[PDB]
Amino acid sequence: VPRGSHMMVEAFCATWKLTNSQNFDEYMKALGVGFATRQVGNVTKPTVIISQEGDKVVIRTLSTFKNTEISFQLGEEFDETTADDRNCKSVVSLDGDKLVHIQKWDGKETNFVREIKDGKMVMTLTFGDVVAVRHYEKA
Ligand SMILES: CCCCCCCCCCCCCCCC(=O)O
Repeated sequence: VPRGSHMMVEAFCATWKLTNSQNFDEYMKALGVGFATRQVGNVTKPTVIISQEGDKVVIRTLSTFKNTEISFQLGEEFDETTADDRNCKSVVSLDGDKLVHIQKWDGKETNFVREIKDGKMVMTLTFGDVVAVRHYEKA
């Protein structure tokens, strides 16, 4: 909403390759992801391209499994079909220097907080009391 926001989004705008993942299996289980999708998801190393296109922010994920693309305005709810095939109502906002993505579906909620730390993009994924953390490096 406030000014400076697209300047802060620009810090995330790059091509990001997964370089580490911690507790993603447990997060997927808590989320309700099916066994086959967990088997693939625990091994695949996605590339995430974040860009600005107009006043739209775009997050494109490429992998050897699922490719996804979402396009949104900060703070504006949108429909999202996730890589694990959930049909959600989502909102992406800024919280200071953090890009926060909240997904709502079936009376449930999960969120992904992205931040730049030591030049890497670090994603914290939370569902209830279960948290996973994924690191990405610029390509
Ligand atoms: C893109 C392939 C991953 C498939 C795993 C599906 C499990 C869904 C859990 C939420 C997805 C968000 C993070 C996974 C992709 C990423 O590294 O950005």
